[PDB]
Amino acid sequence: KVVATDAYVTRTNIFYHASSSRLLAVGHPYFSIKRANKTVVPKVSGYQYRVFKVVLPDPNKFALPDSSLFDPTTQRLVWACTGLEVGRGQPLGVGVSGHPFLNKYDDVENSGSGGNPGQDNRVNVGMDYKQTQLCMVGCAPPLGEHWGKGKQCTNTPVQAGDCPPLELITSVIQDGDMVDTGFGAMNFADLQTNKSDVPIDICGTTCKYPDYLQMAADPYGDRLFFFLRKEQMFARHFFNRAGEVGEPVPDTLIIKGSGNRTSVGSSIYVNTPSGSLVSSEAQLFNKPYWLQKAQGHNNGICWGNQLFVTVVDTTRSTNMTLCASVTTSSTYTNSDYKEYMRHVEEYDLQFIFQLCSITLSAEVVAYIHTMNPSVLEDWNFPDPYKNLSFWEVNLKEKFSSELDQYPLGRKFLLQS
Amino acid sequence: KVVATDAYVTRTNIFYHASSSRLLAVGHPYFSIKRANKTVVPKVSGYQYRVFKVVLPDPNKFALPDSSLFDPTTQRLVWACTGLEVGRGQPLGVGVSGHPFLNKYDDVENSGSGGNPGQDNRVNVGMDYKQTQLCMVGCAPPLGEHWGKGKQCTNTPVQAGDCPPLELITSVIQDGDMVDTGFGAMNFADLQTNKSDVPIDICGTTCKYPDYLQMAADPYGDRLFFFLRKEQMFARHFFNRAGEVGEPVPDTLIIKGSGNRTSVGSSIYVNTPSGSLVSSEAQLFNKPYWLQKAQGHNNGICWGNQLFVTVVDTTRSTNMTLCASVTTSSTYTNSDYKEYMRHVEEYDLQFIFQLCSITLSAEVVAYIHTMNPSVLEDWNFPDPYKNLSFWEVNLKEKFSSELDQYPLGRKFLLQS
Amino acid sequence: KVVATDAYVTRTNIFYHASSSRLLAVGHPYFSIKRANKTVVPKVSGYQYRVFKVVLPDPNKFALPDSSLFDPTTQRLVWACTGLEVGRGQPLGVGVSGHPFLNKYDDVENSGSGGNPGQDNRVNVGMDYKQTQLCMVGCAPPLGEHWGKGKQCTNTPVQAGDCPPLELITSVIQDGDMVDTGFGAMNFADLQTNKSDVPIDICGTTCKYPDYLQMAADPYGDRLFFFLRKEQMFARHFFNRAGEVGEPVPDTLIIKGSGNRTSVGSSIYVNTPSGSLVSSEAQLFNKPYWLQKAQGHNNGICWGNQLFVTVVDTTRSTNMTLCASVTTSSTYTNSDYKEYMRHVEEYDLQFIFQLCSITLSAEVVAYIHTMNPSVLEDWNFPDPYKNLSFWEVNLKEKFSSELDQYPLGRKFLLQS
Amino acid sequence: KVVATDAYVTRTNIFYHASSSRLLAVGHPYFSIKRANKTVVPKVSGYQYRVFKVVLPDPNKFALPDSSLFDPTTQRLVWACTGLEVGRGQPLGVGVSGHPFLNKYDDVENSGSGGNPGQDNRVNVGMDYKQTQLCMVGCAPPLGEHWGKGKQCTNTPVQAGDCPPLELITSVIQDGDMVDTGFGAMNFADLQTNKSDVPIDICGTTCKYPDYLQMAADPYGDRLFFFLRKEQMFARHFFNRAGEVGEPVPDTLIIKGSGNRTSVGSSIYVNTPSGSLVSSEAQLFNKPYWLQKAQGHNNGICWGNQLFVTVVDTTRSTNMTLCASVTTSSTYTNSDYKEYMRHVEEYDLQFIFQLCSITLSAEVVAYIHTMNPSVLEDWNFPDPYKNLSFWEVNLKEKFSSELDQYPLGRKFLLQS
Repeated sequence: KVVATDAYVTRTNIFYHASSSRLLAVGHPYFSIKRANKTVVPKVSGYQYRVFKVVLPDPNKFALPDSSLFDPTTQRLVWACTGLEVGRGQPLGVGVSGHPFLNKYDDVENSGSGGNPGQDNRVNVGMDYKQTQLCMVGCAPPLGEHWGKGKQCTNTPVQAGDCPPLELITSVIQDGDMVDTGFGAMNFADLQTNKSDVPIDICGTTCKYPDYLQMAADPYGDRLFFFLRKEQMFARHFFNRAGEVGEPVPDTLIIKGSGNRTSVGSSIYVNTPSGSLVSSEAQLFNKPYWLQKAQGHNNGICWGNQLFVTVVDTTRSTNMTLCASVTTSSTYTNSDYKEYMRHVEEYDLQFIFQLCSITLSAEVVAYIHTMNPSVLEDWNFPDPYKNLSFWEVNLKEKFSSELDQYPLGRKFLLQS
Repeated sequence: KVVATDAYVTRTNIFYHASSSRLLAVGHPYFSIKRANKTVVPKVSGYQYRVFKVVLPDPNKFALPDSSLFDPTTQRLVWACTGLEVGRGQPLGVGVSGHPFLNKYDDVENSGSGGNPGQDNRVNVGMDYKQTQLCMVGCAPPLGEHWGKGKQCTNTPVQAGDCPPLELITSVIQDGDMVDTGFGAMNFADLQTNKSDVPIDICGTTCKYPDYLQMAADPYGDRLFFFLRKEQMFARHFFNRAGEVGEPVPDTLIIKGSGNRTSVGSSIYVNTPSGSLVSSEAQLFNKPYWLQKAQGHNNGICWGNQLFVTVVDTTRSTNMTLCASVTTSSTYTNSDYKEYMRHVEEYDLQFIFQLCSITLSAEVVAYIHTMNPSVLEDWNFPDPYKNLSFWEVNLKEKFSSELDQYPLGRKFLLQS
Repeated sequence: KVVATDAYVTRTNIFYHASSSRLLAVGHPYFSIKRANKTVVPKVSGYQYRVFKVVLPDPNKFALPDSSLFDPTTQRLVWACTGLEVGRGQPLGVGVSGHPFLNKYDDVENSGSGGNPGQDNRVNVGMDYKQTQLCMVGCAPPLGEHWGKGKQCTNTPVQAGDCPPLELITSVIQDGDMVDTGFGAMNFADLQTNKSDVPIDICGTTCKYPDYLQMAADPYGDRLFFFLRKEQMFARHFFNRAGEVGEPVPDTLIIKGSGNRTSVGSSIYVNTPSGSLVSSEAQLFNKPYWLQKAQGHNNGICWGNQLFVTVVDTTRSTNMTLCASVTTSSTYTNSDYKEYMRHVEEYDLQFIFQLCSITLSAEVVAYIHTMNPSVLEDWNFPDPYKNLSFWEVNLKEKFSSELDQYPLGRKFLLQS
Repeated sequence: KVVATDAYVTRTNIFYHASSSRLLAVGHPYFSIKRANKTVVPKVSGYQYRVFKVVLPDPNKFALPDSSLFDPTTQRLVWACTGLEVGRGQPLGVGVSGHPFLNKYDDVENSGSGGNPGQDNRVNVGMDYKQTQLCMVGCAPPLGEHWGKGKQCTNTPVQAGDCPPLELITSVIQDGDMVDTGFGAMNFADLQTNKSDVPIDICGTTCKYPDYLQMAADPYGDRLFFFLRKEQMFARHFFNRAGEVGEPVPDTLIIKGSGNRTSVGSSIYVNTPSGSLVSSEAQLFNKPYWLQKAQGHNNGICWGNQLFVTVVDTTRSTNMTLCASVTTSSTYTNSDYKEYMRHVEEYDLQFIFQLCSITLSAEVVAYIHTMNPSVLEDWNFPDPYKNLSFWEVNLKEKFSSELDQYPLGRKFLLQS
């Protein structure tokens, strides 16, 4: 019932290059800065999803060299993505996140400690996150999965303070969403009510992980033209949580003691992640990718003259430390200086598209009415994505037919 | 509009070898030594850019074997780089930098510590930097990028002690500039006013990172004939900064405590880098590289009879410790000895050039008037780089036509 | 002017095998043991150069099967090295060196420490060195480079206790010389007068590193038939030196404090090395090497009927601990036992040579008078190396024409 | 003089499969358990040599399908090994050894410690050994080398407590002998008289390392049909020995201090080994090996109808902990439980042999009289190995001609 685009989308020899030029994002790696109402400094972190909404010029209204390529009736034009290079322009490095009141009790990796459960045992702890690189391309935004406070309730009926029901929520990955760290893809705002179990840059948001299985199993495959990924982490340190154990260890699994002791220690264990080594050999970016064959049926056809490119790059997450002097005392005094956190991201999106025509027979128009019907409406033969948030990359007025005048174009001529 | 050099630069069969012989740089790995006015011992560190300005003899005035190769009118000569080997002659190793008053408060990697914010909490801390290898070649100096105190100001209007505006500054990489370490490419002299947030060898200078995106996107491509790079690092330790937090954690993200505590700990986290293992298998140097095809349109043509070779090598950054005796007491007394820091760099630049002629038609002269016009002025058909500082490598009177008498020449005959 | 040996040295079909049998070196890994005048136990350490002087029988005086191969007049014979296998016969492992009075002040990697500068702050510290594997072959001994107290002086004129002038000294690598460790290639006896900055096994000697650049740039190339190398290390720990800072941190680089503090901490940082993992996959030895093509012009011709084979192997540096009982008290008492340090090295040098003849014309005799003139004098057509120290390997009376009777010979028949 | 078996041993087309089935060894990883006279629980450790003496049925008395293959006179039969797979059937893991009274004084890796030399400074310390995998095959038992108390004496003449003379002892590796661990191949029972310098599982025995050089240099090569090996380790921790320094540091190498200090610290350094990561990709076993070509002259001929298979596998050295309850008090009391150490090893030896005949001419009988003469005596044309200890693997009555009924046989049909 669902057929590949190669059956009804004819390819041409017309290729175009389009570069987004340098794209810079400068902000705070932990939280947005609002004074007094709206944001003044945005939240820019290396562990954020960069979902670029690349807008392409309509080929049916494009200033083509000759209009004899197609007939205005029965035929329509659409762009097809054949080349891509996501350039990164920052030094490799690892950034750290932390929490001045992290719910850490005792370092459980080695031993300790006797009995000091009290009012507040939160400690100021910092850490580095898991290393994650990924990039996807499609004509529809990607799908992410995360565990959130589920609809109440499986079984019945009573509160309170009990464990919340878990539900795997599939959603659209927006630009600015947090990637997984070292604690899973979950909604920490709802599942961790103490605002102190994970570092401050994720304790009030949600970590989303790409739903590769769902996006690959969809019929048309408009969300995954291709994808590349590299995740790596190891267990840095171990510790236990402070507070009451909601579900204690059964009696059969622990022989109670002990004169002293007698109180079962906190058995809620969590480990800090670590991204380990970052290297140039492990880089996914700064090198071109040619969409020879797509995994889905959509073989790189940018329906609606748009292209969604998702990028996650934690290998350039270095957080710069700024220090401004309020005064200069005769001696060194900490009260004279203010410390600031700043992070930067540099991108250069380069694309190479192939012009394609579609002969609209009665069967083709029927097949295109199903699937996305707006494809026919925009062809003359409201956008539901205005509620989401993407990094708009306007590539209209950026298309060029002189391929050899650009780096990606030169690489295209000498390859494929 | 921009065409490759292969269209208007004809190749010959005449090849020449030129070696810089042994080049030695001995100095202090942390700072220059000035007594009393000018420097007596230079600052020589493995984490510095080595930008060699190789001066080539003018082939139009060269004592060629036969002048019948070209006509003095309508034709001019120019050198083309075809072979290169950057030889390093020191043992592999890692050097350390430090600061006797580094702005480190508490080791935040594990836990701690209660409440000791005071006048001066700076500690004597040392560390090793991120491992970075790179080498570039072009007929124009390379471009580096770094973050500096930006032009004031985006938004308005008031001081003081606030976070300084950030601006991505692209500049020319001079010989002696610092490569990125584990804290980004920034101007620490302006962005960190306490002179104590990073080790002493970078706290008063600027770390520059190559702007690969801009140099690759340049029309003529005079700055990137080719490049090789290898960067790697991991997070060694974590800590927080002392002093006032310029931007506090939002009220929404932390549940305030605590009887005691009540003061939110320092939430300015930065991690020390570490270059990890250095090995012979990871070396980029001591092996020849042949410029088969250039990424830009300039296919290795050394316009102006000069060649800029940039080199970064942190794999031989070992800092030697010297100890001189002032006296020899009966027992061992530290007051009898002076300790010194010394670092050395050994280079051997080997090149192999190809002679080329250019038929100067009306179109060729026109195309060469645009781009660099001095190419025509020097051909008889002020230097803006005298304000910068490069390692001058005079290869005039060093060209030889006997290729088999040199190592790189021997490798050239049996290869390519 | 300099031509390869392939032009004037004709090859034959006569091949010979020669094995040094088992070579054992047993001694002390730190220092030689002299009682009361001369050494009783030699210094045998895995970080020493093993420079074997292999003496070959004169082919002009050899009992060849038939003398009709060459004419006694106008022609002479010489051996050419075509096969080599350096067999190591000890378990892989890492040995440690140390110093009971090492000039280590504070562990500067993490933090600390306040203010304890005093008479003697030396600590008993041990460490493992950088892993280094290398092997070379030539008809002349190899050249090593190291930094020593240079000739005084560049600039003028006064003492005392100042930093000594540094000079890169090239010398001949003798059997027993120390390889670089983690503190560089320098003459610790002259540049470090306190006898306490590096462990005891290098603090009174000199660490030499091979000058690959000079030996490769040699015209005839008699010192490098070939070479193989593998170096690796990382930064284990960081610390600073005790004693007065000979070159203080410049004022412009530190903001003076602090009520307390006020005294700038020791800013002379040096890091302990570590050879990391040793594995069988990283071994260079126990496998044959065939000299197919030489980098220099000397294509494996053993002039003077001798061959210098240099070997460095730190992957078998395990130091055995011996414990001898002086008495046996009723209980355990440390005074009853003496602990000793012992290190061993097992080698098996295997060679396969090819007989070659040289037709001595007037031009050939002239070319051989220049270069090494003793080649003609010994042919009948004082040794300057008796002042140096090499491991004499007499392979006369060890040549055999039955190749299949030996391991390297069997590997030779089935290969090359 | 020595010729390969291919010259006088004719091959046939008859192949047989033989499997040892599952072989299990369960015991104590540290020491044998003797109550009261003889052993009740054997010493089973992952760091032991597994030397299997595989006994083959006599082909001259074997029930072959047809006796027309050979003539009973002038011809004899012998088995030849062509396929082998040593299957391991335990989970991968690392086991630890230790000593409740290990001769460890101060942790010398970092710093410390002042002055606490006393009666007994032994500490309870545990560690993991170096990872070692190896397997060998031959018709004669393998040769191991180790350093032992040498014959007295080189030079003369006196005791006591002095360093014992070292001698490289070559011996036969028996089943149960200890492999090298991290402290070399030596006889700890004789060279370390305090019974406290190494963990308990090697402090009273001898660690043997294979003498690859000698076994490869044997004329006939009956001991090394082939071998495979993988060794890896790194330096975990550093420390010094307690007790008297038998050979002190010379005065010339240390500047004596210091008011305090004055006593030179213990300069006998030794490092704990560590096998690092064990992985499935590094496994040598559970995969077949086909003896295509032998390194020696013996091309897999099992003289005497026997086959020696040596195996070392430390990747499955996990030591299981057993806990038996003597009583069950109301609370938890350590006096109620006994802790035990247990280690297991699972093997499955699979072989595939090729039947071979030998034409006994006058020269063949002479050549076989030399070498092993018992080969002719057993052919009718006491065992010196009964004093040693091997794992007897009786493969008589286990030969099968149906190759496809077994895993190794199936792999043989589809390979070689």
